[PDB]
Amino acid sequence: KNARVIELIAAYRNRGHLMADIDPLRLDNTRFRSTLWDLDREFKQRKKLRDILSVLRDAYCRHVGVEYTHILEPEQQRWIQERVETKHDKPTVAEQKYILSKLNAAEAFETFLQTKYVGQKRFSLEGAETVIPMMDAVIDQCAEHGLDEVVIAMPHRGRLNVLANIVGKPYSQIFSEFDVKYHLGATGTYIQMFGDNDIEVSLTANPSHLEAVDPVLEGLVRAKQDLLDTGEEGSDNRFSVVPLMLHGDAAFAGQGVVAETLNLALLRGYRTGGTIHIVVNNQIGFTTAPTDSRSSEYCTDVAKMIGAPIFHVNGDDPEACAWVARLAVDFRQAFKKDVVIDMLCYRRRGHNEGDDPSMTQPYMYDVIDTKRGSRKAYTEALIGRGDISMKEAEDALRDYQGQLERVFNEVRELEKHLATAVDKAMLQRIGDAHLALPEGFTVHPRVRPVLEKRREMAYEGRIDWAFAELLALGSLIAEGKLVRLSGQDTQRGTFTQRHAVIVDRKTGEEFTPLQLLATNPDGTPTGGKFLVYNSALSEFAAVGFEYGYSVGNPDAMVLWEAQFGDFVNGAQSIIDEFISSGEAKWGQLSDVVLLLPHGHEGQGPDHTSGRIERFLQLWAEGSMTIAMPSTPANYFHLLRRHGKDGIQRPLIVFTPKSMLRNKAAVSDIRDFTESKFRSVLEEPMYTDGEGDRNKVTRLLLTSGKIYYELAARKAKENREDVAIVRIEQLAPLPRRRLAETLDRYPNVKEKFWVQEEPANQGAWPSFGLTLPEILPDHFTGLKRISRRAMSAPSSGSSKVHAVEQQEILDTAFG
Amino acid sequence: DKNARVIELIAAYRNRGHLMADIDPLRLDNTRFWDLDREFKQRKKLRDILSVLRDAYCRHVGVEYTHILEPEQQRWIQERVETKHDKPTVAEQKYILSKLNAAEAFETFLQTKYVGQKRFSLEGAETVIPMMDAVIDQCAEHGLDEVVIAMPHRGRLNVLANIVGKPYSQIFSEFDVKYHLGATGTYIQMFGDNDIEVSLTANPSHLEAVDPVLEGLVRAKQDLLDTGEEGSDNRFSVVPLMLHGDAAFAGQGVVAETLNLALLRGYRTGGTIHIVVNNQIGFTTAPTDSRSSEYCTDVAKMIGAPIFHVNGDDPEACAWVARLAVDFRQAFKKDVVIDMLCYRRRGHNEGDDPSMTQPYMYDVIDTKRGSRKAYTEALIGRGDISMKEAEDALRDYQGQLERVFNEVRELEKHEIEPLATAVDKAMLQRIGDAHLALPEGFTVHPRVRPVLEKRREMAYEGRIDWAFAELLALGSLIAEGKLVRLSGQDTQRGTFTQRHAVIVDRKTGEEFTPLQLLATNPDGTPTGGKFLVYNSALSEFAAVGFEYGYSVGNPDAMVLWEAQFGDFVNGAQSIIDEFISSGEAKWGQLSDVVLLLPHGHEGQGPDHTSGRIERFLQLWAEGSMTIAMPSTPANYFHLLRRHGKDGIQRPLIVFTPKSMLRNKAAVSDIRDFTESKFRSVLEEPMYTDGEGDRNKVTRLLLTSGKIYYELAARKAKENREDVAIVRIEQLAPLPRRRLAETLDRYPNVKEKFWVQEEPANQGAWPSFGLTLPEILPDHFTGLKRISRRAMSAPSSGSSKVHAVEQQEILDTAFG
Ligand SMILES: Cc1ncc(C[n+]2csc(CCOP(=O)(O)OP(=O)(O)O)c2C)c(N)n1
Ligand SMILES: Cc1ncc(C[n+]2csc(CCOP(=O)(O)OP(=O)(O)O)c2C)c(N)n1
Ligand SMILES: CCOP(=O)(O)C(=O)CCC(=O)O
Ligand SMILES: CCOP(=O)(O)C(=O)CCC(=O)O
Ligand SMILES: [Ca+2]
Ligand SMILES: [Ca+2]
Ligand SMILES: [Mg+2]
Ligand SMILES: [Mg+2]
Repeated sequence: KNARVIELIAAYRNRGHLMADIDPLRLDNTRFRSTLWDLDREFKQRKKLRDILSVLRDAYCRHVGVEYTHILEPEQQRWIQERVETKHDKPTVAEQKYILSKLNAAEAFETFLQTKYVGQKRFSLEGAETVIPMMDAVIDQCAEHGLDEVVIAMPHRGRLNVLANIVGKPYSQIFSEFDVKYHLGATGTYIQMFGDNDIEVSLTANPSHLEAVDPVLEGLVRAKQDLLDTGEEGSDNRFSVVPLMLHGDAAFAGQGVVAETLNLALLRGYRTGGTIHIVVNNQIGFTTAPTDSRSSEYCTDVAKMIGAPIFHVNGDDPEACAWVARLAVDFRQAFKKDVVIDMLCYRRRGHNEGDDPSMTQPYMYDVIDTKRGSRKAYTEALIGRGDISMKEAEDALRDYQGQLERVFNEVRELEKHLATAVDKAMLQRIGDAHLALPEGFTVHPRVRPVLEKRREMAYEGRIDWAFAELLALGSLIAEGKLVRLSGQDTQRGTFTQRHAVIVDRKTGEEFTPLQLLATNPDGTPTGGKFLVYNSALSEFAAVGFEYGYSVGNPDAMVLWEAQFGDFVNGAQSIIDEFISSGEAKWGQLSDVVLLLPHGHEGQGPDHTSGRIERFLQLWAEGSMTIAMPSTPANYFHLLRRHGKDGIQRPLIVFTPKSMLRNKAAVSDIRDFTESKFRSVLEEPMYTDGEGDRNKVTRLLLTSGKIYYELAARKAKENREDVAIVRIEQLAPLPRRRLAETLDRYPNVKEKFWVQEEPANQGAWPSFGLTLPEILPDHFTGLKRISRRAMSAPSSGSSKVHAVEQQEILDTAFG
Repeated sequence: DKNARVIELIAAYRNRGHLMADIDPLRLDNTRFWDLDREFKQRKKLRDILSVLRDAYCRHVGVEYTHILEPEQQRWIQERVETKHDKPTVAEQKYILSKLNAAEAFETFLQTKYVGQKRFSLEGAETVIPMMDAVIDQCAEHGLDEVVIAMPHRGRLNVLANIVGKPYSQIFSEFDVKYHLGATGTYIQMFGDNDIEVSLTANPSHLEAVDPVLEGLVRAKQDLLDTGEEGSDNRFSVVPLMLHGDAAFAGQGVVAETLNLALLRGYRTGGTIHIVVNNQIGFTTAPTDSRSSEYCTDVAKMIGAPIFHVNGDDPEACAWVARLAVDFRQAFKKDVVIDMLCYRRRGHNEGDDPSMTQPYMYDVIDTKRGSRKAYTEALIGRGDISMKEAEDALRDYQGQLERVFNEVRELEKHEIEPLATAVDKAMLQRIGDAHLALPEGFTVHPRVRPVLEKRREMAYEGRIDWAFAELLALGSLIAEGKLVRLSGQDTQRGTFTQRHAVIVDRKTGEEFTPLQLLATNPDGTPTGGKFLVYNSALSEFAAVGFEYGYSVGNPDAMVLWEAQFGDFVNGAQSIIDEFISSGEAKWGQLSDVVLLLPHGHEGQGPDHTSGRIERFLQLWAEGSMTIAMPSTPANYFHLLRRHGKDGIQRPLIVFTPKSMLRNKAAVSDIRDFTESKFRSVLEEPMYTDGEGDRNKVTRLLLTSGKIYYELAARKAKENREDVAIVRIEQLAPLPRRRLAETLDRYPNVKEKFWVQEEPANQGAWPSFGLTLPEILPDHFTGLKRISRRAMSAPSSGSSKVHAVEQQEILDTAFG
């Protein structure tokens, strides 16, 4: 008998959520449909079976379905158990009237939006208004914990309602010259109704691509947390900036970026101390039923991936919705982990203007047609329970009518009316930092020569690409800049070239040489910091996060590195929807850097190209900077210009692979100490040597590592009749610098654009069309030397690659 | 009190026993790890109850199943794991050893013979070979038809040799491309009398991107064998066997998207067997930087799949778990995940000393001896084999090592390498009548009834709109015996409420598919055709991957995927770049998949305007894809029929309309379907059928899409006989000959303009502006552009700015 009780308690805790009254439509009729003497007997604390069962039914089988026994941490399971398995105190009349007022403001907003304007049906929150008192309870509970800010990400459903009743934006600002408003960012201040605290509330900008903003929100919050010295990279572990992420039920289950973003939740380089997720689960996705949208019982089942607690709540019970919201914030504060709230509701109207939803879902919409909304239901529930009188119920209808009148009246009144060069001592300091090892630290025998070579390069020259990058980042940290660098195996570097973090051979303790530059020689801090991480095996969420991080902190130097540029197409939605276009669409600025290893080396179509042609196609004046530097010093100056120009614009860099170790691809100390970024580069024989520009009859225009191969052939045959000019900055085209350079070669009879990439790829599709237009006196008659047009970035054979590479060089000097 | 503690102890082992199981062959985490003779209620002693629990849940197998919501599935697993298992026979143990011998010999050979083969090494993970063998042998025991494998490149040539059964002469012929190619073979049971087909699908370097492609390929083969969801039997006799790495399984979103398809009526394959080669590393990255969960397989809890964590140094437990996984898949038609914990013996690649970034792990790996030597030693200790049998096993390894060196040596010396689309009027009338041939007692929605009546009207009288022309093309192909699979977001009804391929009973919710009536001939016999139309999940990457895979699985099928708006297809960029546009040239893998991308400047913003024509034209190379933007319903009909009947496997990219679906000028006559063909270049009807004079034309406007109707309306309003509008219907391959012949009919043309709605850096202009003056210098030298200004987004966010820009384009064209 005692064993049956223990099995019954476990059954309610594990599967009680399957029997809970969570659906306000009660569509599934089989949900509930599919000894007595022992009830008065006491069982081991000592309690009667009737009391054990009543607590279990109220906690797990009422309007809240709790999923938590999947959580591997026993202390988290106990925390939930203790707060859910108790006789809860009824809310005060003032708290109930406050919830009803939020519902009044929410429904008053929806009734206005549909009546006043045309084409607003797709943004309707009708049937889901209970999300407003729920979000209000989340933010109020965050203010109760004394937190600094709540940052919201959401799709467009009920967005202007969120702006008005959550962010607190006035109607004059919302409906000012009223489309793009459903995708813009916003900021406001939330003031507690019954408390004495206030909290900042912001909304991030987003495209129509559902869930794509999810990792952008995480990076944005993480950037704000690092600035406030809270969380993982802060003195306190309060994570005082809270991500509040809203979702639709079909999008939460079908979009892969959801799983990728959940996967970042506890990572040292990406954690935000837990996200509060709210799914507006209207049990439909346009015309699609949940059975065609997901292969699981709940739309939130993906969140079990990180052992997050899940709360399924009845959208027609705003008291349960507000209580679950406050419990979610308390769980997040206690364990610094994600909490998911599944709000079961409905979509009152069609998906859009041309939709009669009974065409595709007749059963659901015959049931929806009998529904009266949460505001009217909750008013009737408070009357029946005896919580409010008829006068209080009438004053609530008067509150609703007044909120409806105020928005119509306020909208009516609105309708009536810099050097990048550093000193030699700076290079030497960064060099010395690589040998300034902590006491008792054991360097790996293969890492030690890299550290010694860096000190050698800093004092004697012949600086390679990898060190030049760290010289740029190190000098920025010394000047007080925050530098965040991440990507797949980025601490060591894919080509074993970076060693930004070195690992103790005996203890595994990490040492970051560039972090020593965050302290001045006098011992005071510079204000700078180096945050370098190995990313998860993700492109979409990682690129999204880094973009979001640069929005959250515009003063930060943010760099994301692809393993190979070929894998950045996994993040195409972030590149297309945020990086390349965010400024023009929403006035949202980003200084994010994308490092894309690129080059034809015979390693196949997925280890050759970062697709230069695609980034050049996306580019428009002032949207991005696109570069492919050929020297370590020019890359150093490119990174320093980017971090110090005071302009928030993304930078796309096509970085080297074998050229990292090319002995000809090295720079002198003077290139770092007495120079600047050069958008156009000439051969050193004309600028520093004894070369004669007047002997040149053939001009080769190129970019990247193929320069060294072209220069080697020129030197081998003593070809004084041929000159090689490098275009370092691909976008914006350096028109003036290119014109001035070409004017120094007056006897040129033919010009050729030389590239490794196929004819339909690289810089030729854009340069071949733009150069004869922007500079007709210089590029009329410009011809192409490249690989043949291909459906892939390269051949799969290293043998075919070698033949094609030699064919390019022979054509250029033929 | 004592009896209650036993019940709580049983639950604890079932729920959390996997956290205490000896699953790591490296044992890196050191913190991981009188009532006995008393009988408890069947009646058994506590020592016997605890021994069953420890052996089942805390030995070399970690079982996760109490998260499964189905009680019958929890019960099935419980009953098979909580029993005194019969020890395998000496012959079965020897067979597992022979597979370890063959796998290890292969790996020693690859690293001694060739250069640059370190990154593909299966050393420390060789137990995946007897595990995969057990999966396929168990599938053959169930009398199944085929196992289709998808995997990354680690151990791929080893899989080809010891799983697929390819010979060394075929594997090492002209020996990196082989690490991505597809393969086919036959598996013959060692102890059984059954055989089963085994295939390997082609894939790019993009980890996990092949996952929905495999599901698609399997589903197409299942449909062909009349097995599964669209079959007569519930066997789902084609089994997907999907291999993964631990870092990629946790980090790539396409994994969750593909798991989300597992039980969907349009996408289910009756369960996938997943094998994660969990070497507890991702290049230089430790699992703590790769995932926010206890296990790399925790994403699979999303669909309530059972998960088995198994010690890679115990090949008996690995083989047993593999067979149990196949039995679970056969019983419940749902995914099973096997997490094989192992290690990576060598560096990730040639330039890696793995002790630089993971010194603790590789000091422990340096003391490891491999699963082959370990299992041989384990069989001696247990007394299962003798020293003579152990020496015979070592001789078997040597024999296998010699054979691969000899066969490749023998190879090196021998080898020297180091149609009309028009239908009859009766076909049109039949498709029209099918829309009104409703089942008995069916109640049509009052707003759907006029659409069905209008389709019968169009079929007999003409003025056929875009939406009906599409169904006329698909319907006629089904009548000719072709399988037609159409899917995408809200594709049954259509995003713009225009398709109604499936209609729903107003009173019962019963679905009716009018085009399915064309799968039966007028005499009552089947045509061999079928219409498979589905609403997809809210995915682009997995759904596009699936449809590409489906066309590979069945080359005779007509496969169409429809984007809600073309603007969202960039969510599937990896599939477009790595499979659709390039699969043929890279691997010789052909696909006839169709992508339908709603496109057009209508003032609905930058995410409801463009399918990015410029990106598809940039990806295109001769013979890779067909790219079209039809302007008329009849030309779209002929485009789809040419595509399905040309006998060529090549992807088709179609930029489809939105408001042009209801443009009353964008309709076609019956004769356009019955006495015509696809026209890559279209002239104005006034010159081909009317009284228009081509000799009066001095200005030629070249265009594509719906803007034609706006240009034609302005020409008619101002009676501009001096201006002609020529449409390029087929954007790629450029119809050079038809374009040249068309332009030659206008001898008094002094200026030519390419007119487009898209910004200057978008649409067809970036490629056409560079290609047309090169391929046709006598016709397009001096060709000028009329378009929107170059933009960082596909359009402005304002419908007001859109309207001003649209009018500006028309005024420039006639200015
Ligand atoms: C990535 C992406 N694919 C497709 C669309 C088109 N789309 C807009 S609304 C919708 C359905 C959304 O369903 P759900 O997530 O349940 O949200 P609801 O509209 O029901 O609030 C779709 C597919 C989109 N905006 N983003
Ligand atoms: C989508 C993608 N991003 C990046 C890479 C580069 N890459 C190749 S191997 C590797 C690590 C794979 O780790 P895991 O999944 O554990 O497999 P393992 O190599 O350990 O077998 C990475 C990131 C890739 N091939 N695909
Ligand atoms: C018609 C189906 O798509 P829509 O609802 O337009 C859609 O993409 C909603 C999301 C948005 O536009 O912000
Ligand atoms: C250096 C890390 O990347 P690689 O291992 O080259 C890689 O992409 C492995 C997957 C493949 O190439 O098939
Ligand atoms: Ca900048
Ligand atoms: Ca074809
Ligand atoms: Mg929904
Ligand atoms: Mg691995």
